[PDB]
Amino acid sequence: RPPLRPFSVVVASDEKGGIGDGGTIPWEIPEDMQYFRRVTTNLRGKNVKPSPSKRNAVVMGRKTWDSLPPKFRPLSNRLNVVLSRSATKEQLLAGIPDPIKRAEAANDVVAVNGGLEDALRMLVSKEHTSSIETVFCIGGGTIYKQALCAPCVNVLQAIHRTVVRPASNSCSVFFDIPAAGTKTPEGLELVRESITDERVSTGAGGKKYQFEKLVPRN
Ligand SMILES: NC(=O)C1=CN([C@@H]2O[C@H](COP(=O)(O)OP(=O)(O)OC[C@H]3O[C@@H](n4cnc5c(N)ncnc54)[C@H](OP(=O)(O)O)[C@@H]3O)[C@@H](O)[C@H]2O)C=CC1
Ligand SMILES: CC1(C)N=C(N)N=C(N)N1OCCCOc1cc(Cl)c(Cl)cc1Cl
Repeated sequence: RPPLRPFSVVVASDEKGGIGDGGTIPWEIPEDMQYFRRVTTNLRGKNVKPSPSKRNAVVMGRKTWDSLPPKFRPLSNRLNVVLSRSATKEQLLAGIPDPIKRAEAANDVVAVNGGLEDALRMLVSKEHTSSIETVFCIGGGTIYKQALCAPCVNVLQAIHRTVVRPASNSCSVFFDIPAAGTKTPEGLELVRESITDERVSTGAGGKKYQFEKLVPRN
């Protein structure tokens, strides 16, 4: 069976696993926004600037793409891989209000009529193996779930999770991660590799957050 491209998950969720209200993210944590940008944009080695020749790819569901404000659509300096059963590349670009930016964005957007697995099969192509350094799954609910299920979970390299507290009173969409010291029936157990001390966001509500990195146990 054609092998799947390895990948990492980047997500922000509260203790109840909440990640959103169905349409957007309920909290304002600029520190996470900035960290997310750096983590998904940065290329390894010294002074390697992202370009179509080599850059990371961010895989997201169509609803997550729609959730991106104009200033973040597409996510610059990264290949935007959008999963949709109906929306084509042109249709995804059609929603970008600035016509010149929309023209410039054509080079950074690819539509996949399939789920995460389909995206990973595609990112394994010799073209992408060279031009795409790291693949980051960035949501939302439907995509995160596929990430922790076979066969995708078998090539999951790490989870960069921003833990948010206190729990949101607006979350209806979740990301179910197995608790520490627990192994899912499917066979996945995560181990903390690192975690920052809790900090208070300068954002509205002053949410308390931590940047945690988890990896599958082997
Ligand atoms: N806290 C966090 O870190 C993050 C939170 N979010 C939030 O989560 C919510 C969105 O999550 P969610 O509702 O799950 O939507 P998703 O972002 O997961 O997108 C789901 C959509 O993607 C496409 N899709 C999913 N699986 C397949 C498949 N197998 N084949 C083809 N297309 C597929 C389909 O779009 P189509 O309808 O076009 O067919 C589907 O409706 C929002 O509240 C958002 O703000 C999003 C990212 C990160
Ligand atoms: C949650 C966020 C950023 N943080 C971490 N750690 N991990 C993620 N996967 N993230 O979401 C990526 C896709 C949605 O991005 C946005 C959504 C909104 Cl609503 C706005 Cl205003 C700006 C951006 Cl870039």
